Amino acid sequence: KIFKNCVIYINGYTKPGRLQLHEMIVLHGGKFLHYLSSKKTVTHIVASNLPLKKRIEFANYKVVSPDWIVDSVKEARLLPWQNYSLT
Repeated sequence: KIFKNCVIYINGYTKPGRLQLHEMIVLHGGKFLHYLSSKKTVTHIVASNLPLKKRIEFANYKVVSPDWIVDSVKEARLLPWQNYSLT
């Protein structure tokens, strides 16, 4: 349960796909959102890249590549989000 206390919102197209990532998230203790509510709930946003508008919309969120999830799972430990930050 490496993703305990993580609440993840996936934005845009990703590899692996959102459904596969959602499985990995809930399989390892975390939650995901279908709708980006606010920073009250969301702990991390996952995205492959960010058009300027999204870089503005998601400023001061932790925005990380999907590798963060994949790599943390393979290592069986929560890797530092900063290593995978887009910004």
